[PDB]
Amino acid sequence: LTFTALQQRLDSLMLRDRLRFSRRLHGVKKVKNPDAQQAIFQEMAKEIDQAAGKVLLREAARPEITYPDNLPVSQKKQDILEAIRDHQVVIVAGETGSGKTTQLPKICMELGRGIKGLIGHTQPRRLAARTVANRIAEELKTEPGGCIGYKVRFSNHVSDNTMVKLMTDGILLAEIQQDRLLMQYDTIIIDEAHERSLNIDFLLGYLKELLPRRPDLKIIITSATIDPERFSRHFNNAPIIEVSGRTYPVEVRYRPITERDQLQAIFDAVDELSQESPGDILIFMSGEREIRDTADALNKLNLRHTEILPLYARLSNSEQNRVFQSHSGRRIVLATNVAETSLTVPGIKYVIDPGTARISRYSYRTKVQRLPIEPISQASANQRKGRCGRVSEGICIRLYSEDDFLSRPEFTDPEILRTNLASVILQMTALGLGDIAAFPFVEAPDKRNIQDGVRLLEELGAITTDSAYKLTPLGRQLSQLPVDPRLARMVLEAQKHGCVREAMIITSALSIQDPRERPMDKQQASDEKHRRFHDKESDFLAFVNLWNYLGEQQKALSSNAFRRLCRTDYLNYLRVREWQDIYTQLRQVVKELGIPVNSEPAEYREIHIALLTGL
Amino acid sequence: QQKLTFTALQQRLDSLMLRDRLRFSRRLHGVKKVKNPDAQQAIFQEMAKEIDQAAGKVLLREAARPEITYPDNLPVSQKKQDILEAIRDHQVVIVAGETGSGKTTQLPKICMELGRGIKGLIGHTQPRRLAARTVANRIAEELKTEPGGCIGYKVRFSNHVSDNTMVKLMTDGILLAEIQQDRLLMQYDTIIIDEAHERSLNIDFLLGYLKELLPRRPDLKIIITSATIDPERFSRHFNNAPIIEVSGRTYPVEVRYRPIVEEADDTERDQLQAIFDAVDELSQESPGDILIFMSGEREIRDTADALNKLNLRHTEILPLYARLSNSEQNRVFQSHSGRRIVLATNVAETSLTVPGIKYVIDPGTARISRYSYRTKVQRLPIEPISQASANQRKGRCGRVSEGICIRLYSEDDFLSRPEFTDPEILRTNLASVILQMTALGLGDIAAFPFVEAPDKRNIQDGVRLLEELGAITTDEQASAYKLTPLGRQLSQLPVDPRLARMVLEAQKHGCVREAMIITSALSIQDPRESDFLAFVNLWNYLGEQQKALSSNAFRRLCRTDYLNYLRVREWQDIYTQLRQVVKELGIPVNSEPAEYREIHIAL
DNA sequence: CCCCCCCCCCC
DNA sequence: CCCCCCCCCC
Ligand SMILES: Nc1ncnc2c1ncn2[C@@H]1O[C@H](COP(=O)(O)OP(=O)(O)O)[C@@H](O)[C@H]1O
Ligand SMILES: Nc1ncnc2c1ncn2[C@@H]1O[C@H](COP(=O)(O)OP(=O)(O)O)[C@@H](O)[C@H]1O
Ligand SMILES: [Mg+2]
Ligand SMILES: [Mg+2]
Repeated sequence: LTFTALQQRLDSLMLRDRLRFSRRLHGVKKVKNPDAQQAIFQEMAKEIDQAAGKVLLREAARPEITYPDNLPVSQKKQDILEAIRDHQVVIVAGETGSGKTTQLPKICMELGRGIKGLIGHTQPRRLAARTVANRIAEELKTEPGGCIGYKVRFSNHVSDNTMVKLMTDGILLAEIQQDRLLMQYDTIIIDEAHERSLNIDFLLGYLKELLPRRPDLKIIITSATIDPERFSRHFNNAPIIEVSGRTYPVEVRYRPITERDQLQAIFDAVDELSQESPGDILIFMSGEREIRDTADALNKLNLRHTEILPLYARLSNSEQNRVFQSHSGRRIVLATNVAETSLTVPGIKYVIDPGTARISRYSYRTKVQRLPIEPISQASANQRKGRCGRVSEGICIRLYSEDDFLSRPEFTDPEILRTNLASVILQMTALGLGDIAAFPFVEAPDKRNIQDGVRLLEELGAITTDSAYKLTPLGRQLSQLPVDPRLARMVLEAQKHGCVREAMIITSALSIQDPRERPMDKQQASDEKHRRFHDKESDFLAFVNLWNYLGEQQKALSSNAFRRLCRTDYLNYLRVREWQDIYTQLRQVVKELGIPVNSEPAEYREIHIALLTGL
Repeated sequence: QQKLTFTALQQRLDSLMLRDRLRFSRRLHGVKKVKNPDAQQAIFQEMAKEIDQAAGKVLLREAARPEITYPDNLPVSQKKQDILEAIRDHQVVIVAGETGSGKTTQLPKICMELGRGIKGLIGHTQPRRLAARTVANRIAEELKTEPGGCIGYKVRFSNHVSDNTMVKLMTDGILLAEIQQDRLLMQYDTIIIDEAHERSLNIDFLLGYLKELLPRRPDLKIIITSATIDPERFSRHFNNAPIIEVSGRTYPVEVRYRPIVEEADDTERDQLQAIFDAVDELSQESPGDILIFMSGEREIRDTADALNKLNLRHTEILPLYARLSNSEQNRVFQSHSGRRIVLATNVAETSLTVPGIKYVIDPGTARISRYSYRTKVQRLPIEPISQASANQRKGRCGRVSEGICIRLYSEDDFLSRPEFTDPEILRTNLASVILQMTALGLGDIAAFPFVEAPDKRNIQDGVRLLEELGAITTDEQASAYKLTPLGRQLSQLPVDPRLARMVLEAQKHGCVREAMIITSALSIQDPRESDFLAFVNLWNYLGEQQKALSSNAFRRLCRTDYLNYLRVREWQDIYTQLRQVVKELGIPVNSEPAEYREIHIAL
């Protein structure tokens, strides 16, 4: 055998099984003569035979590929297939429900990819990674973990036959450290890319950097039809395949805006839509507790021939399946913005859009990364509207004016432009992504804030530069707390004083806009109402007192009597619920990390010492 | 800033986790070979900063150490100081006691109270992944902590751990898989081998490797936890390690022998009527729940169906299935008004603690893996349990006095049984054993420190079959056997090696369904290559007729035929468990029957 | 200027 | 014949 017969048979082997051999033959031409590297040429070919056997095993295990006929991606798959075949990067943009997420991996398989390497397929959320993987496996009549596997936090079903591997973008970023060239994959699908989270942008930057060193790798950026040109120019003017099928125009009804109920507008819209022809209603909510209160309210009403279905992140597998079951009458679906573009709620014809969303945004006033509930962008509101366009005569009720909509900015800020650089640097450092200033971002953060973010991380003990940024074990712990680094540092210090509960209450409060209102009209009853929670020692302790006051009285009152209590005590109902959501999410993360949380409230003595760590 | 030395830096390694201490120690050993003292100093100055960094991981873990409490009612809780002192002062301890003592849930706490679990993890093995997850959830609950925190678990497909995990529940197979990336098991300062009396290949492999390992791991402590079945064998293995017997008071159980009268003349009705007669006999006794042992889940379903047709007064029939919901999985520990009859397999013999059981009914059988020399196949027959097992089943109604275990066989039948179950190592074909050791890197089978070595006359035969199948290959000086890609795929199939090769070959041709049909039929006794087609066609016919008529009407069909419904049921049972294993390995199975003679080329 | 591998493996 | 240190690499 010659050097060419062994080099060219590697192109049949797996990607990982071609690296250890192709640059392995170069060692054979080095020790300075043959007749010992002519018998090694014969014996390393035995290993090349056994390698190609696993390729044939994977081929023998590939299922027959089928597609639902009713999906635009199914109908248009030939154009998509030729675009993927002929370009290293393709932007696939299409209306929600076109079949991008469930059919794109199949098209990659039909094209022959996924044998010599895996087709990695990222999602923003673990629930979507798992749910998508079950669905494709089922469409192909396979078991999850066979041809279609998945890898999320706490759950990893990827066998030796797996060709498509669903995962969260977070999961894919964490694998770079161990596999700098991502050699496990021949194809990578970045899905829901229009969310422009830090994770997505981290992947888009890293992949663009990686491409020159991976001529065999193919990239498919999959997203809603929202300024996809930006993805295109980033990947050196990669083609954009717009895969939207037929969509019908949607009627937009504007329903803008002392004892009026907070949810009264939603009740009105619900009753109005109930008078329309059959079709389910999708209601966009700002969070889980808002969805809970709204489901409880709508049930109290006993809407005739109407069933209420709240989409919680904590929904069991039994509940998630009822979303796609046939149902008798009219169904009202309550969801956060996950069903905006990511989820595909079936049977939807009418939408109620309060117009707000929880979004991560750094406050220069408070010096804190926060989660303001602010009006959504036009592009975001148009996605919510678009969910009615699957059929004709869809109705979208917007709980705001037309002037308001026209005024709102066109697009949503990508997370990279609304996050303090300390958080960004910490994640990059934790992921081994390199120096923030040389990273090929799609859109770069403000370079003038890099030094401030580096100093903060040092002052917090998160990194070691006294050049060569390294995480400290404390820093590794901060990077896993999804709140502002300064606030998270305080939480980590509270565990040494047995007041993590209070640290999380205070952190939660500081991560939102002040729930204590003070309108122009009264300006005195609001002040006297909130003075019931002043603490002589610190402004922060007022939040703990207000927190304990709120907890006791959601127990003494019903869900409806509570909302009256909020406007009775000049408290923002939505912000209170958000305060409760964030604390719950934070408490679950903290406890999963083994950080001790005090059961009984720790007195205001040890809370002082722990507070004086942040700044 | 100032001069550092080997002595100073080495003294700081002891503030570190054993992993870090080992690494830095070997890094310092290298610096002893550096001829340039300036270079040594520079390395020291750098290494000292990293030691400072690494020592912080210990402080974070200490900050997460939970407060330890013990249920007052448990014998292990009541003897915790004696247990704690034995663990402290010995490198290996054998903790043996009746089921329900609190060995599984309280031992990991005891190690944490000793101070272990910080510089290394307390690994805790189980034979079943469900047990590993369930125990970790339980201890975490008892400690008022979230699973994945200080108490975590790692099983196939589900890893709930964190940087602060101190106790790590896992299957013994998970621990064995970790050996080839950590030969010293430096992740752990403590390893608890639970249910050790089951004497599976996995357990014996761990006991063998642990015994080899201990001289290289003076900072490691081992706790062998088992039922009270010949624990002196474990003691002798680990150089006469002390045995701490943690049972509470012993409450003798009354044994009634009720050999099955062949009154109906039907083997399946005759057994059901024996269970009915046992249930009657027991309901004439003081209040108490009944635990009926079964050999499979198909048997549980049929027997539970039968007992319900009886219209029993104020009695609930609770079947225990492996795939039970976490809702139905909870009710077994909850209060009930009347009498409850619980049907379970031998998972309820020693591993599980079904509460409130005063009476036991024991048919005396279980599925056991045993290599048949006649057929040259590793079979999974139902066979009479050992005396040790039947006493374990009897023990499960001895929580208080006046327990009654009814044995559906005679005393002579009981005495004819062997004193102990054969350990798996002594009833498994050597080809499977050698394959499994080679996949794990456990070394030559003739030098492995087995608790009980297999008969070495079979070793060369096993190597031959594994060479013929293409699972292994010998190399440079015929000193170590090495695995091939095919053999690794064979390592993952819990069936006979020759049958396993067939399953993989069926994957090429889309007839893994048929390969499983043949495989499960060969691992049992028939209800009756051209012979294998009879297996498939019988299977297909039975499946169709099973969906055609009711469950009751289907039993009438088997008896109006030269077919035994019991063997049919065990065939379907084995197949189902086989299909579950195949699916978890990502091997595709055809839905429709493979077309004719598509299997010929696969045999 | 320290640590470890193959028949994809480590101090 | 083939690679590595922030526990990495043909
Ligand atoms: N798990 C599921 N069960 C039933 N139907 C589903 C499931 N997932 C997706 N679908 C349906 O398949 C269609 C395609 O959805 P998807 O592939 O997510 O499209 P896109 O990613 O373009 O929004 C949708 O209309 C949806 O209703
Ligand atoms: N999952 C569980 N739910 C509720 N109680 C349990 C659970 N597991 C164990 N227990 C209680 O703890 C006791 C101790 O059981 P265990 O620690 O498994 O003892 P052993 O391992 O010695 O059989 C049991 O008898 C039971 O009362
Ligand atoms: Mg999608
Ligand atoms: Mg136990």
